[PDB]
Amino acid sequence: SYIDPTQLPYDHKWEFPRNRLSFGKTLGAGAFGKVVEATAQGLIKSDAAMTVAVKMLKPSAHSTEREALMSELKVLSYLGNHENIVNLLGACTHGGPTLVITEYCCYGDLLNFLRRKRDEFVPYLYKDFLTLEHLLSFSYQVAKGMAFLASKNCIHRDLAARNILLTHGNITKICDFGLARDIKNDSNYVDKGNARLPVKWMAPESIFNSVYTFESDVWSYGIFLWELFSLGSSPYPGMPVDSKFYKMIKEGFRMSSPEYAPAEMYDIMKTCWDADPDKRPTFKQIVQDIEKQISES
Ligand SMILES: *C(C)CC1=Nc2ccc(NC(=O)Cc3ncc(Oc4ccnc5cc(OC)ccc45)cc3OC)cc2C(C)(C)O1
Repeated sequence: SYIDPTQLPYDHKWEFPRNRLSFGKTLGAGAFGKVVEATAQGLIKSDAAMTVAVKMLKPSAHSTEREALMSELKVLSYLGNHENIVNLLGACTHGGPTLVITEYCCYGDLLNFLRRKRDEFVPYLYKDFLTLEHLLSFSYQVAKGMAFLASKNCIHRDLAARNILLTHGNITKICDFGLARDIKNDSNYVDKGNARLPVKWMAPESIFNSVYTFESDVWSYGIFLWELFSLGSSPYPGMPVDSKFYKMIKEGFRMSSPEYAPAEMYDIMKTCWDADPDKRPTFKQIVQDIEKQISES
């Protein structure tokens, strides 16, 4: 980590009264936390109600998870607004357990969206079919959001389609479900030491040395691109995470192109998976490379 979230300040301008929230359905839940849909009255100054997403801890949570939710709130507050990041709207740190209030993204996580849209995908009307133009736009927006996070000295550590949200106008927003994900029952997380980690998305230096950098997030972005252009398929299909998997990645085995990736997008993935972190493109370089591909299209 480059930044210390605990030394980050918390602006009380974010403070929102919890009695002005009406909780609805659970959007996501893990062992210690959950994301819940809510209606916030008096969030908009004109007295119009609005839908928000609220992250909070369950009574099952410990001191570690309580500190983690406060650190998460300081980090979100520090970042500020960006179009490709889930935006903080408010919080409640007084009169009860910590509540983190963000904007609500109506289409939910990108992975589930892609899987639902898989069968009606068109490479090139009212029906709202998913096209190659959308996948290229999602690639671009995620690289833009990640370029912004890197400029703010943020290392995500869990960049994957499951941590990307989709909202109005095909706008993608990077988020981090964290504790509001059931990692114990998610097959995308594997037991590694006394941790349950997303190994198929992790750079070799993160797997073998527990090192997380700007460059290890680029590797995960390469994996994200593979999920995107395979329309939500799990990476390294038919390959379980075992000693052979670790050996193969260390030796240079890399996934072949997903079925719908343009050759120029597969070229980005190959560079994101370079064994040498210094040879990987930066998110800024990726943004410029995709912008160019979008124009030429
Ligand atoms: C720098 C260290 C990088 C960094 N860190 C970081 C940490 C923590 C977060 N938190 C969240 O994103 C919190 C959060 N995540 C997801 C979420 O779920 C939502 C939100 C909106 N709409 C949703 C709609 C759904 O279905 C319709 C389902 C879930 C939804 C909510 C939420 O907080 C309420 C983020 C970061 C980032 C990535 C900024 O960077």
